Amino acid sequence: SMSPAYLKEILEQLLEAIVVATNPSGRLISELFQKLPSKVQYPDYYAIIKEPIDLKTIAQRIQNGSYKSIHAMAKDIDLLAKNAKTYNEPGSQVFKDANSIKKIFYMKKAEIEHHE
Ligand SMILES: Cc1cccc([C@@H]2NC(=O)c3c(Cl)cccc3N2)c1
Ligand SMILES: [Zn+2]
Ligand SMILES: [Zn+2]
Repeated sequence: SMSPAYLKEILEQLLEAIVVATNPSGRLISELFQKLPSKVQYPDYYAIIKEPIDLKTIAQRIQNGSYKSIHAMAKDIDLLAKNAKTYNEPGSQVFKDANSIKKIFYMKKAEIEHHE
């Protein structure tokens, strides 16, 4: 039974792993996922994506204590990737970066949860 304070530290470590991850070229794969697109300049996004989310919102939820489990933030990471893979075309760099973010999150989650 983790305390809220313990859980927060785990969630912060998971988010940290996402936001420091770089491609082989050195670019932060999280760059384009920090902030949702403008409703004014990208109105189609909000017609297509039913539950928009970004990394700033996930970070806010960590700070708010909105997540009561690692699973809950995992599901928000899944949603982040699913939205990018719905809106942006397959083979787009945003599409691949979305899968990479998921890949990094679950690898770090396993490292944390299984280390002994
Ligand atoms: C118009 C356009 C062009 C290039 C990239 C995006 C990108 N697509 C996302 O789905 C996304 C997610 Cl999930 C979270 C935060 C910002 C995002 N914008 C949007
Ligand atoms: Zn396990
Ligand atoms: Zn250990």
